[PDB]
Parts: sequence; structure tokens; C-alpha cells
Amino acid sequence: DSTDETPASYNLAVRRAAPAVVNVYNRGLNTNSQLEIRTLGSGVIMDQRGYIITNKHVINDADQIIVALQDGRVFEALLVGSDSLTDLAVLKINATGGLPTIPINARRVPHIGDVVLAIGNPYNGQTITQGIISATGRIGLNPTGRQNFLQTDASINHGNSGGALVNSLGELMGINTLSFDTPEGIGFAIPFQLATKIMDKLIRDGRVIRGYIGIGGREIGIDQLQGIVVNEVSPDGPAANAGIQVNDLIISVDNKPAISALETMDQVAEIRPGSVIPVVVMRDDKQLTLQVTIQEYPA
Amino acid sequence: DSTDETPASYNLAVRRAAPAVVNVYNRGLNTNSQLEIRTLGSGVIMDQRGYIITNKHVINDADQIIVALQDGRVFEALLVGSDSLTDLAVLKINATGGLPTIPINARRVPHIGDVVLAIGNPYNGQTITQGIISATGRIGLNPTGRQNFLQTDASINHGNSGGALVNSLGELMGINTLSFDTPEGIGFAIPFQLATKIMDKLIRDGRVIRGYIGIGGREIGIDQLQGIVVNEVSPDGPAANAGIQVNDLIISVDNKPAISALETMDQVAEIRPGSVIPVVVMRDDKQLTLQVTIQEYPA
Amino acid sequence: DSTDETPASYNLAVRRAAPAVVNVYNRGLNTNSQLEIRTLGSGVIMDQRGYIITNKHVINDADQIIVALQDGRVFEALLVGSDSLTDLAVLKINATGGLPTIPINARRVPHIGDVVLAIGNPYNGQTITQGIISATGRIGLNPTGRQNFLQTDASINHGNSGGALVNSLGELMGINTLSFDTPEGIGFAIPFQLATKIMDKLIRDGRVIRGYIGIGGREIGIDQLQGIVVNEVSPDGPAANAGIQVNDLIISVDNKPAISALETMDQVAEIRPGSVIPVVVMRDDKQLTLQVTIQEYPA
Repeated sequence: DSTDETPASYNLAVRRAAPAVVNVYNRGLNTNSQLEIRTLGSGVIMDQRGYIITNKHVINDADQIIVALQDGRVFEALLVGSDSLTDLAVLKINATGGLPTIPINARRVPHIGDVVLAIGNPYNGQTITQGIISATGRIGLNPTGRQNFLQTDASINHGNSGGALVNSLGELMGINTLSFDTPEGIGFAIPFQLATKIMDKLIRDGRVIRGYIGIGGREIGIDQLQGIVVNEVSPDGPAANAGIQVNDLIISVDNKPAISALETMDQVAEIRPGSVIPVVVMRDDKQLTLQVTIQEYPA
Repeated sequence: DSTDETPASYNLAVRRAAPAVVNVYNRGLNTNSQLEIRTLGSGVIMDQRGYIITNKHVINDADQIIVALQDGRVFEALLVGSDSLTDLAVLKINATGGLPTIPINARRVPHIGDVVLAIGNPYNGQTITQGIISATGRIGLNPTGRQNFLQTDASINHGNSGGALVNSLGELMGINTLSFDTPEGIGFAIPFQLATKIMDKLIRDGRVIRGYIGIGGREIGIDQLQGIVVNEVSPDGPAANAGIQVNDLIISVDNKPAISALETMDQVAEIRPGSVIPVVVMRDDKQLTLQVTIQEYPA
Repeated sequence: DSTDETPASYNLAVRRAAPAVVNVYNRGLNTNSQLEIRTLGSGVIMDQRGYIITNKHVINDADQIIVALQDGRVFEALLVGSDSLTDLAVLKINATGGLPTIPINARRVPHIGDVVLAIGNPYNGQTITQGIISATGRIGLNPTGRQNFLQTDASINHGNSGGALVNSLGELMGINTLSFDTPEGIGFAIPFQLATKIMDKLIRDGRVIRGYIGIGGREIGIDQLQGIVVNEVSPDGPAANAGIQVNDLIISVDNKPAISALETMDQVAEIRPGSVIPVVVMRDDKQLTLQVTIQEYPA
């Protein structure tokens, strides 16, 4: 008799998380009067100030943005900003009385093989899928990086895109992002540490400002010094203006040893334009320290 | 050393449930002699009288219906009836000696996030998939309702369609129904409480008879009385014949307060044609009680 | 507070298994100098001698085969042999110092419903998916058998094809094989006992040599003797040459009672060509013992 027994379930993560996952409506005004729904999507309430993360593609060209909570409350939202490269956008609502927020543990380290649920709220019940973390993502902002997504075999679709990816404790692991283009059975999410970083940037600047040094190049035992060889230098770029030349060997950027081309470019992307930084190079078996003014990455 | 350890497994649910999941063969007689297989599918033994649920689309246009059990027994089946809207059909076999039956717990409440296995028997080994309950279904019979399906990311395919969806205890959560048309990675099943209701109806009437009041309309703090405003009234329908008019406010149907358009229409669908029921409306700030004879929903 | 709690995870199986799952590169030499990558895939280190299993379709037409380990080591591989029917190939590398190997428990019985992870290493992080065993496979080598694959709803794709399928203990359940052609949501792997058998055969003969008796036919209470009726006999085949005729009833092959057409054909496939075996038949209610020289299955 199974009357006595308890079914295997992830319902606990759902109870803790789902209340913070909202419906997001993109509404157009036809010139008739009338209000019609252009598209629908999911979003996640990040804190008690009423900031919400959703997908950019859900809110593009909205005349009015409406947010609906599982508890019945309906709000008009303000668009704070968005980013095409990560397909994220931030909204703000003004709420009296408390808001449910997504559980976030900043100390939690995501592990490959961890169980995850992808929680949507397309029509408001909710659409929820289960899978594991297939690959952890990087949290870099360099525009050319392909590795800044968490991968999962939990199904990511129009139902749950823009909603929350959580572990079995209901802690946020990422923001679901539908792929418009990769292996069958693999979906993607923005890692939660990258998503909060992007939110903070949108809140202060209204957009994600990426740093640029204008250099292409590739990496060269412990007794050999690692570095990045300069393959090409962008005309009228920061490096070119500072006197950096092809075949230079970059051993240091802004006081950080340059041992990896990928790490150093994510490093530069975080540096605010107008910043003046030292870059140490090896040329003709001599050390040169050059002063470089960072610019904004070209569109 | 893993010699000592025990692999994570749902094999227990399989052992309890799978013996009641059968092969169903649709066989045509070409005029040659010969017996050929038109299509194959899964079915579920519901009780010891030998009643079986399968998909209608598996048994359509069968000259002969054959059922095969995991234990080797082969039976000829009688078609009791079917329903296009839920794609269910009921069969009956005459068996001497016991039959294996699907475990059913009528006290069990399905929860979103519960683990489920979708069990098929396409060729007789079996084809089994794993997922969770994404959304619980309604058990309504109103023909226009879209919400009467349980949703799951367990894979539902030609292998397991018509078979059993069970939790990790082997208890029946639904009947697998392949979608012929929704978000990628989502399949559907008839919730088990709706499936048993449909079976009981087919057994007594040979078809699912749905009640009809012939009314379109939408719902209007606790101090305000909820109701359904009548948008349109069907000509020569039950409501029209009873004297119900547009802009009437329906506050009560068959002694049940009408607070939701969806609940009241599922309510009417369960009422047998020929039934005479009271319907209370508000017209011109006055209460009117009208006597309505329910009819059968038009095809 | 979830700070104290532990997320549900299969990370243990990943830690035990993943280090033995390698990147396999198929490289062509264009006549320029240059070395270019024709295709990429996964492979599994089977033992400390440096034998590796991958897919045949990954190494077809390679000018050079390169293997890369999660720990950073890169090797040139020798192709030992392959088999089209199972899409397996074996490689060998020469390594100084230890190699990580896949955990194998030959005593472990795979069960339907067991949790499995499909581990790939397409670019070297790794691509990992989760599912269950849907159906256990046969380990037969008869070329016409359709049942020699393990089935799983763990996603099998270009990422993880040729890599390892393991249970939650990290024990090898099979080798992932991408299907180029079956129900949606079902993938396939070579059962691990069949995969090791194929590897041993490739190592001694350089190819999989299958036995052939040249007979078509089908099986006829315990008091009735089971047998295989001969439907057809191949001209100039082993059976024809030995004097076996249509309507003969095969009751014994190589001293094994013939109670199943499927079992007896897998039995014959394992017998080495040139072998002379007894085959007992019933003809005209008399027993005849015939001496048959096994041949190699025609391409």
C-alpha cells in the first residue's frame, strides 16, 4: 500500500520561488480608441524596491508594459534599460505593501549535475520544467565571448523564457533565455551572478557600458613567462594611440598579469571608458610601460 | 568502490505499474483471406472487470481490436465507446483468472514538481520516460475549455501515448495523450480523476453526454456581488426559451452561486439533458427566477 | 533559510566519470603546408593500456586522430578498428604515467527507471544531460537485430555522442550513439557489456567477425517440443551445403536447444568461421544430426 508513502517531488523549490515569477505583457495602442497584447513573457522580482528582470525581446516596442503577480496584483512597469547581447531588460514597479522576491544565495556555488527547475508564468498556473546544469557559464561581459551562458537540459521555451532557473532549494541559478538560432536538448540561461551585475549597471547607467582596448592577439612550464602577443592593433584605438605595436608581448594590464586572452578581455570590458591604465609590454627584450585611455566598445 | 552502493532509480514505480500497461493492436481485414496491423498503441487496465483505457485515434476504424499483456496473454477486445475531445476510448476484455490493474490512489493530490514516469508498451520491453508535473489540469467537460490537461516535460510520443503517467510510487496521475497540433518540451495527459469520470460515462451511456445552457458571457471587494453578465443568447437554446435576455446578470445556476464563467460552464456540462433547473438573474435591479430545461451541447 | 541545506545533485557521478571522457579530433591535411579540423567528438578511456572507444562516424577519413584530456594532456591516436553496424571504433594512445579510466562494474545489472547521465566533451567544460533507462538493450551481434541498443530519454546529441552513459554512481552503462535516422525524445547507447565485447574483438581481429549459418525461419505447453522451422535456405550457404532442407525443424544448434529464432541467430553470430558444429533437425518424424561449417556473414 502506497497510501503511507511520499512521492518524490521538487514542489518545495516551486513553493519558495514561483511567487516571485511574474507575467509580463507587451501592449500596443492601435489608434482605435484599443489595448491589444503584442506578446507575453515571464519576469523575476529581484528585490523589495520592485526591480524586475525579463527578456529584452519580450518588451521591445511596447507602448505600455504590464506586470501581473500570482497573488492577483497588477502593476504598470517602467523600463529601466536593456541589453541586446544578453537579451536582458530591467523593469521597475511601485508597490505598496510587500513584494515576493526570488530567493538568492550569493554564497552558493553552482555544480554541474545539480538539479534545476525552469519556472515560467506565461498565462498565469505556471509552466515548469526539470533538468540539470550541463555546463556552468562564465560571467564575462566581453562582446565576442561565447561562454557567458549556463547550459541546461531543462526545457527552455516561450512559456518560461525570462523566468527563473532555480535549484531544488529554490535558490536562483539563472535567468532563462530562449535561443533564436547548438546541440538538440540544450537550453541556456544567464548565470545569476552575471544577471545581477547587468541589473546594477542598467540601474546606474541605463545601459551596459563595455570597455575596449582595441587589441587582437593570442597567448604565447612555470619558468617561461606567459603573455599575450599582439596580432593586430585597431587604427585610432586606445592601444594604437598609446604606442602599442604588432608583435608586442603584453605581460600586464592594469596591474593584472596577462596569462589568458579570454580573462584579460573580460577584465578590460569591466573598465569604465575614460580610465587611464598602465599596460606593460615586452619589446626587443626590453620592458615598456604604456599609459592607455580606455574607450567604449564599438557597436 | 561503488560495489557497495545503490544507484538512484525509479524502478519501483515501473514494477508496480508497468504490468497493467498493455499493447493495443488495430487490425484490418483485407479481403485476401489476411490480418494486417493498421496501427499500434498503449492502453491501461483500470480494474478487475477488464475495462481498459486507450486513445481513440489508436482504435479508429478497427475491424478487430487485440490486447496483449506483458505476462503473455492475448485477448480480443470490445469497444465500449470513445470521445474525440479528450481522445480517450474504453475497451473491455473477458479474462479468466486475475488481471493486473493500475495502482490508483483517489486520495492523492498531484503537486506541481512531482516526478512522473510516462509508461508505454508499443511493441511489448516497454518505452518509459521521466519528467515532472509542469501544471495540474482541470477536470472539466465543457467543450471550449483549454485547461483540462495535465502538462509534463516527460516525453509523450507514439511509444507511450494511451499508456499510464505515474508518480514515483506507481500511482496513476493521468493517461498519456499525444498532441497532434504549444511550447517545445511540453506533453499532455488526461488527469486521472477526469479519465475515470469519462470511463464511467462511456460505460453507462456509450458516449460522453455534455450539458448545454446556450449562453455566452463574462464575469462582472466582497461587498459587491459577483455574477456573469449575459453577452449573447443562443436562438432556440435553453436560455432563450426560458426568457433570459442580453445584459441579464446571472447570480445563480442550479442553486450554485455563479462567481466564475469557467466554473459555471463546467457545472452545466455535467448536467444531464432534460433536467429542469432554476437560474436566478438580476434584471432592472429586480430578482427573477427562471426555469431552464438543459439540452445537449451541439456537435 | 536555505544556507544550511544541500541541493539535489548528480555531481558525484560527474566527478567519478568525466575525467575519463575525452575530446576526439578528426584532422585533415590540405596540401597547403595546414592542419584543419574535419569534425569533433567524444570518446571514453576504457583501461590503463590506453584503449579508447569513440564513434566510427567521428574518425572516418581522418588523416590524423588527436585525443585531448580534461587534465590538459594531448595525444596522437592509432586506429585499432571499427564497426559500421554499431558505429563504434577503438583507438590506442601511448601514455607515460597514469590515465584516468571510466568506472566499470561488471556485476551491476542495469534496471529500467535507473537515472543516467550522458557525458560529452565536445570542446573541452563538458556537455552533460540527464534521463533514465527507458529500455535495456540486448548484447547480440546478429546483423538483422533491432534490439541491441539501450534506450534513454537523456538527450543524445553531437555534444555527447561517443561519450559515456553512467548511472548516479558513475558506473558505465553504455556508449552514447547519435541516431542519424524512432519516437521523439528517445536516444540510444551501446550497452556496456556489448561495447566491451566489440572492443575485445577489434583488438584481436581488427574488425568484428560475425558467424553465419544461412537460414531463414520462425519458431513453431511444455510437453510440445519447441523448435525453428526452416522457411528458406541460402544457396551455397553452410546449411545448404550440409544438407538442410526447407520444412526441417531445427531443435538444436551447437548443443544448445533452439527455442527462439532470435537467441539462436545471436548464438551463431558469435561462432567463428571455419567452425564445424552439430545441428540436429526433425525430418519426417526422424532425427538427423548434420555437420555444418560456419561461414562469415555476407556484407
